Amino acid sequence: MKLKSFGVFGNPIKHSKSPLIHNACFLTFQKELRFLGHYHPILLPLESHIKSEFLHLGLSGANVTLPFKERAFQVCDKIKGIALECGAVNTLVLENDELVGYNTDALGFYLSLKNYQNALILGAGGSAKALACELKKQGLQVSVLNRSSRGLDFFQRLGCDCFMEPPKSAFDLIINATSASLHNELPLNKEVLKGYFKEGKLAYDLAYGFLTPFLSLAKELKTPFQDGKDMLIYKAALSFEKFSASQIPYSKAFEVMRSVF
Repeated sequence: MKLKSFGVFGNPIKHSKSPLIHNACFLTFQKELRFLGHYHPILLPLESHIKSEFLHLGLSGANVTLPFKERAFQVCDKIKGIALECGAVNTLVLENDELVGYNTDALGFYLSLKNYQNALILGAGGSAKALACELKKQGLQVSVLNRSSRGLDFFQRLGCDCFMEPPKSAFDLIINATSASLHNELPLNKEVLKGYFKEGKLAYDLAYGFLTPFLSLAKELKTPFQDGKDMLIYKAALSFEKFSASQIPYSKAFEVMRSVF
């Protein structure tokens, strides 16, 4: 088996459980792949350029996590798949010496859902963009709460409703797509957030594997609550499908990944 190197670009990166689940998949499928992949965390300085680093490191593929998703989009040579409607890339693959961007966040989040008719997304990053693109495609009504007018343009061409002031409205899915959990705080004032949770079907946090303040409040109020661990596994599985050049379907990497984690 000839080797191929992969990684995940992140800042911070240490929390990621991607190396674990991609590597279990590389070890399991080397025989079918006919090459051994090895996967490594990469803390990337803000001032770095993703394609340079990808090229400089000689990777065959990578994941991208915060705060680099929208930037990864700008520096691919090609963009393929639903990533074209996200303005964001979480997945890179070298194909005929082009750097190719995919986005598996959208689909990963969607498969992770255990009948929601409308959605409040908090935040404006690459994750929020993919999720709004996804839940629109599926015919939920989507509102987005942001701090700024950054990335409104994009949510508006999607036909989301955009807000800086928390809307006075019930939502089935309240989604935390801000980086607030990373900093260990709520993304919204507690009372405002209490209002939504009382009237909501699900509080969902993209952060995985600890009881975030957003999740903890939901839990206190008896609102159903889910973190991102399921989304992690689906999006990784779909990422591994692409790293395998679509030889291994995502349902098979999914099985290996869920199990290990």
